[PDB]
Amino acid sequence: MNPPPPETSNPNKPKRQTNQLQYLLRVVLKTLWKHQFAWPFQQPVDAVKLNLPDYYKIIKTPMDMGTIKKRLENNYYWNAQECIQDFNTMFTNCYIYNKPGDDIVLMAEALEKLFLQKINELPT
Ligand SMILES: O=C1CCCN1Cc1cc(Cl)c2cccnc2c1O
Repeated sequence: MNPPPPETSNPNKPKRQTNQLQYLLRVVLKTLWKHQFAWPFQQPVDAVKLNLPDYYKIIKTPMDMGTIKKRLENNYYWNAQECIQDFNTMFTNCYIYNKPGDDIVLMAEALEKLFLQKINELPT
């Protein structure tokens, strides 16, 4: 089985919209989305389809840009740092499950550098 995907809404959790969260969606996520290396990260890891049956035996806090996009569109986050933490979880998961120099890791590392450049300055 794949596990249930991470939540993209939670009525118990307070919502917020900030200039910085708007920028993470309009500029950061939407630019990374178009990168040629973004496709493995645009949805939860489908362990069944991809025949990685040990993925969720290893990765206990999964995250992906499809989930982040939905969360941003939902105003699920309280602040930009919560969203940035999801991006970092997504990258770290890929480095945990895979090995240095792997093709998928080279893709994550290219996205991560672009992500870091984009968040170097956020709006006020
Ligand atoms: O780790 C991550 C980060 C986002 C996707 N993903 C899982 C994944 C997907 C694919 Cl197509 C792989 C292909 C070859 C080797 N490894 C793979 C892999 O580990």
